[PDB]
Amino acid sequence: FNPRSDRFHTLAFHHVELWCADAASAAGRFSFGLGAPLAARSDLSTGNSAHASLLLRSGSLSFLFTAPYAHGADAATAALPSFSAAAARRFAADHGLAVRAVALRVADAEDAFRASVAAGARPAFGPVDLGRGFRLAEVELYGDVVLRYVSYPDGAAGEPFLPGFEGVASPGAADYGLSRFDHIVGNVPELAPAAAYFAGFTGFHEFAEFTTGLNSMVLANNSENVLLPLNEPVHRSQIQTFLDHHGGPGVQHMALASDDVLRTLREMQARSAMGGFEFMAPPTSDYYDGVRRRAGDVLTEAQIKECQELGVLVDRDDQGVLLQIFTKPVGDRPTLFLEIIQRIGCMEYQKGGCGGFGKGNFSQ
Amino acid sequence: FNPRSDRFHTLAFHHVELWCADAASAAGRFSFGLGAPLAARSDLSTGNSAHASLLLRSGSLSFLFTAPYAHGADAATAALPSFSAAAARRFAADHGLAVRAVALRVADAEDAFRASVAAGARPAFGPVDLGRGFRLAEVELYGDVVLRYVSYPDGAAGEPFLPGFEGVASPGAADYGLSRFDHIVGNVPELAPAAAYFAGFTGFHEFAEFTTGLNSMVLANNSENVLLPLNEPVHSQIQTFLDHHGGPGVQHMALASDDVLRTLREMQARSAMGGFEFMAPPTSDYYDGVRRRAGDVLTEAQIKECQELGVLVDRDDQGVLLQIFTKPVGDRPTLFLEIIQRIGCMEYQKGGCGGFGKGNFSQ
Ligand SMILES: Cc1cccc(C)c1-n1c(=O)c2cc(C(=O)C3=C(O)CCCC3=O)ccc2n(C)c1=O
Ligand SMILES: Cc1cccc(C)c1-n1c(=O)c2cc(C(=O)C3=C(O)CCCC3=O)ccc2n(C)c1=O
Ligand SMILES: [Co+2]
Ligand SMILES: [Co+2]
Repeated sequence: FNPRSDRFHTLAFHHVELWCADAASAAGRFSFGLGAPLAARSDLSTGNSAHASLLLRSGSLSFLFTAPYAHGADAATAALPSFSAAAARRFAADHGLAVRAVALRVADAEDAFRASVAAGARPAFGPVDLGRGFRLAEVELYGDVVLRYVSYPDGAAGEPFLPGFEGVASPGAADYGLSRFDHIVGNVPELAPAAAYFAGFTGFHEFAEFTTGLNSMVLANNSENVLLPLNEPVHRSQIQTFLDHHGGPGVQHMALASDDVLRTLREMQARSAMGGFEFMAPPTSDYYDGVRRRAGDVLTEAQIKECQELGVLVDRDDQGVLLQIFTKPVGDRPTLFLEIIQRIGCMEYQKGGCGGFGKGNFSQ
Repeated sequence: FNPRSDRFHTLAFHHVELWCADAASAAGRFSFGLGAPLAARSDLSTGNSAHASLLLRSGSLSFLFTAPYAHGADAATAALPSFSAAAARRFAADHGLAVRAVALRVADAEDAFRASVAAGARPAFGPVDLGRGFRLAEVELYGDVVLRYVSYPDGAAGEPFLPGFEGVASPGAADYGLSRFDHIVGNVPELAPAAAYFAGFTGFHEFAEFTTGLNSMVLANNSENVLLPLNEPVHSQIQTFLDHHGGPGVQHMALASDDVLRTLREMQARSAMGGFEFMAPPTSDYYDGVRRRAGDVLTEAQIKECQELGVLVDRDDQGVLLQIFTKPVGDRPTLFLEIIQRIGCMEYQKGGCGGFGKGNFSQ
């Protein structure tokens, strides 16, 4: 059942912004670890004396890393009008490396902002004109994470990012096959008030529910190409550990999709030792006898063999299979981690959520 | 002239520690950018809930990256007893990614501390025993940068780093040939008072002085294997550092390799995908000058490779310096790196062989 109850036209994921201690360090390591070359910048070298922002890109995946300058800063040169230097300094201290903004492209950032706050959204940054048709607004998502709306005409899709961001070419830099954001998951202490608030102001509909040490709900836009789950603890748990160390609600993981995840993972795992991302240790060997039974009709024996070699997990639902693997936490604290995935099947384009989210795997 | 006036036995550089709000990002990028595999850690996984510390090593070169935990942090579990979460949070807000500690191995950290403050050093952390014979002490160097003394018996050497740190094996991880710290440079608004204070409490002796716009003074220990220069601006690149850093601090660290061109080939191969960028190569007429000045030391092939990589060549009395500088290593136009090789002065190699690049201010 899809009621298509979006209160505003929600087109797709646009970017994720991490407010960093040092944007050069975080973007540099993520570039190497993910195979996502630098694609745009706004900083002192482009006339922005308020914040340093670096935009990494792989396929349609856009990661924005932003840090505040401390001295000589003219707040009027910020390419992101919502930026506040003291808020970013506090944010990095409160959390370590952490997602500040989940950004969706909407038909009209002002219309989405107005509809959101009328339906209970706590305003974060009222809509502004970024220039030549670009609009931006923010509302509170959970904790100190904001849901950012950006809008611009389709004819502007050739531009690097947002006004004020200069493009950066990547001639001698190829990617590792990461193609798109699939889902972004938040942890909250109480799912029911947080889901009621968030689904309430967006009109996003329940896509999936898993109850089980967590209770989870997946919220989706009309087309279900925007997937934004929320988790709560039950009652020591993985969700509570996050909340304690993080200091509040926050983004727990971002799932990044590839059309060939085994090839992507071989490249990422070659980088782990020297400063890329380490991955969770592979399951016991009997896990993959299970994979042969549950998915041996759609995965070849060789593919399952590669899955075992690289440690990837396999789950399946009705007519779809999910390959997934998780990184260890990507900052200092046991909080944020990444999920790298491939979805197989549900070609009806591919229907969102094909293969589910890995519920079958929590018996590791 | 070397008066060998050290107030305490100063053995060698031991490590440099950067304070950060995010150690994992900085140590991650430095690891593949410089080719320094992770070699030790102290954090939640080792029983330390106060700070997360990552130790990168390449040869004798050791970089420590430390960030405070924010919630449920028990300061009493810190592996670094001088660590203070409140001071580290202030440090990151004030400076961004920046050097906090320049650490020297001394014969006895307690004696080095006592003799220093007796000679005017502003104390920063009184000497403490870390166990297994390790002692640690800190005095103020300039601004918020401390000079850290560490001492331990030579039968300890095989310990990963300091007590409380757990080794990281990094299975088949390879370095890019960086082998040791050559010198570490601080910027200050006024050279004469800063040097009077610093040379005063250490007994380090003046090794060289230069005028560019900057005035500089190199201080050295007795053996001259520890080189700690200071710059002031001329009333500028130095003032831009002070403005954006918020005060005095470490401007650059020079990292030596026994084969800098091979090292730089590996570092520059990492630039496009998140490694460090380097200052652009000088124009071809500069390298005609290198041929005139250094054709008795470098081959034509080396000079052509220097040009390809952008490395600068300078020379003093019977020594040659090969050096190249990175762009700033973080967001702010503050800290940067110098990658070098020294050629000649084999009498081991005499410290400071070939100078610091005073010639290279014309290119
Ligand atoms: C990575 C890790 C570290 C330490 C402890 C644990 C449980 C895990 N961990 C996961 O966090 C995990 C998450 C999902 C999944 O991504 C999904 C949530 O289950 C709720 C719905 C939406 C979201 O997409 C699936 C499988 C998982 N598995 C199997 C796993 O082991
Ligand atoms: C890298 C960069 C960026 C923007 C502006 C400039 C001047 C530079 N820059 C340097 O900072 C630089 C520093 C030294 C040198 O390392 C040395 C100082 O000259 C004083 C003595 C101790 C110290 O070790 C030598 C050559 C240099 N050159 C050639 C150079 O261009
Ligand atoms: Co997931
Ligand atoms: Co130098």
